[PDB]
Amino acid sequence: ATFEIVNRCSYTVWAAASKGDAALDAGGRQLNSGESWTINVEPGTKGGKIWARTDCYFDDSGSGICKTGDCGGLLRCKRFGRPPTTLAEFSLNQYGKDYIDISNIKGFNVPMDFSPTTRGCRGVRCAADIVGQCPAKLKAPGGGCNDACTVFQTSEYCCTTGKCGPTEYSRFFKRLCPDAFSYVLDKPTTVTCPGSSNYRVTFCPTA
Repeated sequence: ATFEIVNRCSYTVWAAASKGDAALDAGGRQLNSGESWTINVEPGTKGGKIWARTDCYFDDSGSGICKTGDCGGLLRCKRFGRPPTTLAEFSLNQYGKDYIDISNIKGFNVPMDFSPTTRGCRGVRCAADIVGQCPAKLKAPGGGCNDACTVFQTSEYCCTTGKCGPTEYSRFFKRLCPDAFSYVLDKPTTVTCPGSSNYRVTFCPTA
């Protein structure tokens, strides 16, 4: 499957692509404003994620740090990123279909559109100014808007035993972005696409 990762933000981002225990394609790359990065994701990939990382510094060896979404100090992510990270999530060729969603369960750093580039389904978007509207207790000093699980580490926000409901914090993400997961047991906003579709993840789709 091909994914084009496009940075429409006015600021540089460091895109990342991982399935948690491995990089997807090269795993990460600097994307200046306007740049596009084309990756290949193996069919049948379950639990893949693409995200942006902000305000990074990497040396010639690909070692460094990001203010948001850092993946163990590496340019080329093998693991998932540190919240806050708006997430484009996907599981491909699952019983003949692809499943895509955007999630705020690990917080929000950059607005995103995640859409198919082939036919048969629709895209999803979370492009509201969540960082500007972020509740004071969730604001991440390094930048972005943390989710409540990251901040408070409670069973209610983290949804531990799969025993939770919506919260004042999850409702904030849901009000600003109804089409993105706001907590673990949120009514799914997953889109079912034809198996083996191609997609585009656009950071800052509205500017």
